[PDB]
Amino acid sequence: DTHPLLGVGVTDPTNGTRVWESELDPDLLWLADFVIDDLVVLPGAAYAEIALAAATDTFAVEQDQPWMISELDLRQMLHVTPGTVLVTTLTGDEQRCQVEIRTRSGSSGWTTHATATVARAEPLTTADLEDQLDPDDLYQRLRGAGQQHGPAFQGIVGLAVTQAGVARAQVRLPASARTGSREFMLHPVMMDIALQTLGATRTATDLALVVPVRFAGVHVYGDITRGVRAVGSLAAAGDRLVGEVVLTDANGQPLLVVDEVEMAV
Amino acid sequence: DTHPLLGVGVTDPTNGTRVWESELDPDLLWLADFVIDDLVVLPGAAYAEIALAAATDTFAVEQDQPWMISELDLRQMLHVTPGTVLVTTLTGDEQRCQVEIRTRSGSSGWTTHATATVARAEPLTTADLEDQLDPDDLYQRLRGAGQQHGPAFQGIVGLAVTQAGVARAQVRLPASARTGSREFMLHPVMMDIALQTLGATRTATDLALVVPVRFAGVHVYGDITRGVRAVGSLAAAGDRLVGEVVLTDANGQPLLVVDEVEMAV
Ligand SMILES: C/C=C\C(=O)SCCNC(=O)CCNC(=O)[C@@H](O)C(C)(C)COP(=O)(O)OP(=O)(O)OC[C@H]1O[C@@H](n2cnc3c(N)ncnc32)[C@H](O)[C@@H]1OP(=O)(O)O
Ligand SMILES: C/C=C\C(=O)SCCNC(=O)CCNC(=O)[C@@H](O)C(C)(C)COP(=O)(O)OP(=O)(O)OC[C@H]1O[C@@H](n2cnc3c(N)ncnc32)[C@H](O)[C@@H]1OP(=O)(O)O
Repeated sequence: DTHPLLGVGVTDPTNGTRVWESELDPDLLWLADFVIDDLVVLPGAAYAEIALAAATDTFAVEQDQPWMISELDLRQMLHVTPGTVLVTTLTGDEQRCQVEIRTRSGSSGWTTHATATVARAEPLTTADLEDQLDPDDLYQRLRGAGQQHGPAFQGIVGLAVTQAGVARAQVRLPASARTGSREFMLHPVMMDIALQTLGATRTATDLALVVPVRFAGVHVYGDITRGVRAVGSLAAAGDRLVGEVVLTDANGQPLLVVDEVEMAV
Repeated sequence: DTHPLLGVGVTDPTNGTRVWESELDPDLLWLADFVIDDLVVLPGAAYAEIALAAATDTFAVEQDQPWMISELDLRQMLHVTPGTVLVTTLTGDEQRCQVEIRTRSGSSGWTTHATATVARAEPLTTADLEDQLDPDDLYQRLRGAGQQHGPAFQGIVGLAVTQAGVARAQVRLPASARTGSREFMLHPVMMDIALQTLGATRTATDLALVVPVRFAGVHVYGDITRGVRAVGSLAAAGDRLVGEVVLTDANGQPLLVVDEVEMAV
């Protein structure tokens, strides 16, 4: 009945802050599947998940998706070592607040990995010739570079890129990531699975590893597990690879809208 | 392995504070035995206990009694209602800090009951004719006024007052309060049991209910369960009934030193 990533938390009466602590491990669920150069890093998507549940455990809301993510900076990666404790802090109001996700050293030393801003949620054909692409080349490309994705993250079963740069991918939630997923507000693997569609976009498909540093405008409208198609596009600005993905269900309705996915090497 | 009164706690990284939360109940151990006018109030002694364990769970010390209590204000009593949550906050350093003990309303409203100051611990015959007194008159007196003590708090098995005002009492730890006592740093019933020796002092024994508001200089040197004698004395200053008790073991060595026990109606 407890969120395996946020952990239980209490409120600090001296100020207005609220803290959360959670035990992390490479054995926790699908964490082992994300790997950057043989290390169990934490996927960027996860932070967004934790940032939302914090506002949910703090405020009373009678909606299935009352929160949207405004800004999401990611300062340093998190090596998931055994016995790692994850510390989260919330501060603000129900219209808008702030969330910091840090890692604890001993008991009085911490290292922040992601600062966030959360607010209330908002309301909901010419020459794009697709060249059918093999996913096991991307995965291989991605893995080759140094991003050995795990089975639970191999959700792209089919994908192609248009003659303009936009990438279209048929995604699904593999069963290994389906274990213990009702506790989430926004699955962290899907959101990554939606993000890795940027590996097929034109600007990406000529650099022969890219990591997402900052997000902006992450909108959730429905349970994102019911998603089968993601449309990925990105541009560049020197070192500013800005992106934009959208995850939609069978009937074309939107589920996940990510306005800006600024990336870097 | 967890303190039943302090509860588990986590550290707030936004500031330097550390919070603790604990479930309280009238069914918890000997809590039901303390009663003020048919209500399960929390005994003053308990706060001192919680204030010490907070500094112990916060700082590394290789001593059996490294902390002493400097000041202990008690603002409002705590009606122990079922499902009551107790909130404790620590702030300061290992040489000297501050502790607040409050009660939580819902999740974001609190009421402080006792502020405290804690610091490092310090190093360790003429006309006093005693008139042997019956404890079951004091208890009756005390109960009569409106302080129906419980069995676990009936530790005074023999007491007398000298021809000057000082009260001497042979105290013991009843078995009903002996259940689950290794978890404490300073038993809260004993300290009360040492305090109720002030009910035999001269200034007290002519008012025919007194409550302790503020303490000062509470020194602990040993496990206070091994105590068999308490020497109680107090004076008055209008509404300022200042006291002083000391709990000693069999071989006369001191165990509990309370410099000031300012009381009021
Ligand atoms: C996908 C793989 C893993 C994941 O899923 S996690 C995804 C997100 N998390 C990450 O792994 C990225 C974490 N960090 C990085 O990789 C990124 O840092 C990075 C390693 C790229 C880039 O290194 P920097 O630390 O320099 O980048 P910053 O995050 O500090 O911000 C960019 C820029 O702004 C400046 N900046 C930003 N914030 C601050 C502050 N606070 N103070 C001073 N200066 C600042 C800083 O000088 C930086 O200079 P350059 O990056 O060299 O251009
Ligand atoms: C033994 C029975 C139960 C126990 O074991 S618990 C033992 C300790 N706990 C208690 O039950 C006592 C709790 N409270 C009381 O009983 C005590 O209040 C009391 C009910 C007596 C006395 O009432 P007060 O609230 O007035 O007393 P204070 O604690 O506020 O302090 C004394 C005095 O200083 C002033 N004061 C002190 N702190 C403040 C602040 N912060 N702001 C403004 N003014 C303040 C205040 O005006 C007070 O005026 P009087 O008491 O009327 O003389």
